[PDB]
Order: sequence, then C-alpha cells, then structure tokens
Amino acid sequence: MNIFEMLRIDEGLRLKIYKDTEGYYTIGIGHLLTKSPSLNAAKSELDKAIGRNTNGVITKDEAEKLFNQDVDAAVRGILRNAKLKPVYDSLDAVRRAALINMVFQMGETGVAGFTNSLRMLQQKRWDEAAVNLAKSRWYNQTPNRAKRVITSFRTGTWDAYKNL
Ligand SMILES: [Cl-]
Ligand SMILES: [Cl-]
Repeated sequence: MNIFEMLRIDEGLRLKIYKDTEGYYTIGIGHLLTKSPSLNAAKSELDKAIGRNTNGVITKDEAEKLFNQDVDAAVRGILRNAKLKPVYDSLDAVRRAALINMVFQMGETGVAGFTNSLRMLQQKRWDEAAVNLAKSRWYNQTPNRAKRVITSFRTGTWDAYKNL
C-alpha cells in the first residue's frame, strides 16, 4: 500500500464532473474544481486544468495526471508549512501517508488548525491523538474515511485499508 493507493480508495475515481460530500464540483480522484455553485464556472476551471475543451468529461490518463499533481502539491505544502513540517519529519512512513491524506482532503490550512492533535502526534501519543482527532467536524461529516486515517495514526499500519 502507498499514498496513491490509499487516496484512490478514499476518493474513488469519476470521469465526469460531480459533487463532493460538501456539494462542491470535483472530478477524477478527488480533484476539487471550484467552490462556486456554477457548473459553468466548474467547466471553465476543468478546461483550464486539462488544457482542452473537455465538456465536463476527462479520460483516465487525465484524471491520473491531476492526481499526480495534487499529491505532489500536498507533499510540498506540508514541507513548506512551519507547523506541519516538523510533524511530518517526526513520523514513520505509514503515518506520513496519513498526514498527506488529511492535507489532500482539507488543505494545509485546515490541517494546521489541528494544533492539539499535531502536538500529540509529534509526541508519539497515538491513542491520545486518535481521540482528539475524532473531536472534529471532519470526523462527524466523513466518519468512515476519518476512522481509516485515524486508525493509521493509531497503529502505524495499513490495516484499515486492507480489504478495501
Ligand atoms: Cl490544476
Ligand atoms: Cl466517510
């Protein structure tokens, strides 16, 4: 298992514009297009991201290219963030992937907001962090996914994703 496989499980793959859990226009493997309510605004961003007139539909190859860029960006966002970097550097490979997943989902700003949890992860207090991570809107809105990421931080293994 790796970050790509993990996120592919959590986000799925859709080749036509769709609405995410929050009602925002998205495509491919969780690539957010816009928070705007307009499908046209979404189609415009899509075309600009792909470089061609898509008409709201893309190919598998194109979805994977957006995905590669998005994972890369998440990683680079963590390394540039004063609050996240030190956490990321202190973690083992499985747990780093869990932090990337959260950033991919909610953005660097959002994750950096989890001050107390971050401090606990840094201290390697796994069970404590897991409980604190669960006291969040994130967990309440997307509990199944949140549980998978939380289990990864708690155990340091990929157990939550093997079977999926
Ligand atoms: Cl883009
Ligand atoms: Cl969920």
